[PDB]
Formats: sequence, C-alpha cells, structure tokens
Amino acid sequence: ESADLRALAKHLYDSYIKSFPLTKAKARAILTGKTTDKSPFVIYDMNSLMMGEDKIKFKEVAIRIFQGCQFRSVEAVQEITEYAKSIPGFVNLDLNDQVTLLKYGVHEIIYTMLASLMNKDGVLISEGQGFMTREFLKSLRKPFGDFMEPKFEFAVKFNALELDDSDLAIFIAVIILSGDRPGLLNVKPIEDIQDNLLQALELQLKLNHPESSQLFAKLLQKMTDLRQIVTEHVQLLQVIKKTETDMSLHPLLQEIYKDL
Ligand SMILES: CCCCCCCCC(=O)O
Repeated sequence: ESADLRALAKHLYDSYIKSFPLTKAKARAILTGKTTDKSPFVIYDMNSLMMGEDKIKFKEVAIRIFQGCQFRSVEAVQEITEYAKSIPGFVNLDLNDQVTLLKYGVHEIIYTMLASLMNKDGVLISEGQGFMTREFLKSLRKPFGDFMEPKFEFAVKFNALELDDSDLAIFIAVIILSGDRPGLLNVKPIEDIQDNLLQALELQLKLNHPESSQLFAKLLQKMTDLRQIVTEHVQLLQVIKKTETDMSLHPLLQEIYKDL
C-alpha cells in the first residue's frame, strides 16, 4: 500500500534529523544571507584563515586545511554509520556485509550530503560557523588545489534537482543498500530492502515534487557522477600518501580503501 511506504519515508526522515546536525535546510538558511539566522565568517585568502581560528573553534596551511577537511570526514562517517543502524533491516544483515555496505557506501554519501553545504562559490565549514570559498581551495598547493574542486562540480549539478532533507533521507538510504558491492556474501536480502527503499523514494519524489517531471529517474542517474567522483578521490589520496609520507590519516578513513 502507499500508506506503508509513506510510513517508511517518515521513519527515515526522523532518523536523518536525529543523526545529522547540519541539515540541508539549516545549510541553505545560513547560505542565503537573507535569513541571518546566524551568518558565517568567510575564508577566501591565506590572511583570512587567521580570524577563522580567532572566531571559530577548529604545519603548512594547505596541509592543515586538508587535515581539517579529513577530520570532518571521520565525523561524517560516525554520523552516517549512526543513520544506517536505523535503516530497517540493516542491523539484521550479516555483519561482514554491514561493514562492506559501509566501506563502499559512506563516501558516496559524504559527497551527496556535502552538496547541501555547498553553493557555486564555496562550502560551509565548522558546523556552519564558517564558509570557505571554492577559489581559496582551488588556489592551494598543487597536490591539494584541485582536490575539493570536482566536489563543487558535482554539487552544482546535483543541487539543481533541488532536493529536500526528506528526499535525501530516502536517497542516501538507497545508496547504502546497494547489493552492487564487491564482497557481499549475501545479496538478495540487501536487494529486497533496496527495492522497498526505491519504492519509498519513488513515491516520495512524486508527492513532494509533482510538477518535477521524472525526478526519480533523474536522481538515480546522478549516482553515475557519484561513483566517478569517489574514484578520482582515492587516486588523489594515494598521491598525497607519497608526496608527504610524513602526513598521517585517521584510521577509520584507512579502512574505506582496499584499493584496486
Ligand atoms: C570541524 C567541523 C566540521 C564541519 C566542516 C569541517 C571543515 C573544518 C575545516 O576544514 O577546518
């Protein structure tokens, strides 16, 4: 029945709120400087990174920015893992499959959600107290300058669909439960859940965005851009592991990469 899927759409939206402090809705309130529900300090040059630590809670600059972005990713994983637990069925799967689903799944969700924190011109840093311009990032030293850039590229395409937090909650739940993923001992239970989630996503898209012709199809197509961006990410990473074999990396970010 439609009613059953509607109930699942709501259950996941509830957990999404509970698990992600910076909603897309909060983000686009901060970004659209109209509603000064607290406006961000912005960082656009080296000499403004200073008052970023002056006014905001947060070893060469380009490295220290990169480490700070890497730290927001472990926090992003922690939250994503918290959200998965709530997807009905998930905790019931084989444990080894729970991990692989997360191993491949988190990154794709990192950048889906990061799109909420972006406009064409920059990205919210530091829970929303900051805003760092895409140009300052692009201007960084050359093993880091073009690191974040293809994220802005994806975000601008993706932001165009203009999704809700209530749509994203079902969409990120789909991404997690792929079955497409290498090493899954047990695929059909994963696939059975995802087909029910794609039902929830489909329906929700039609109710929440009716005049938006074939958004469901257009959304699922954006998973093409997602995969491709995670891949040039890991190759960008392994390069920094040899340009600065003195720079560390969080262990929980280590496990996301058994490459090849
Ligand atoms: C540290 C709070 C996490 C939110 C975005 C992280 C960006 C922080 C930074 O790059 O300095």
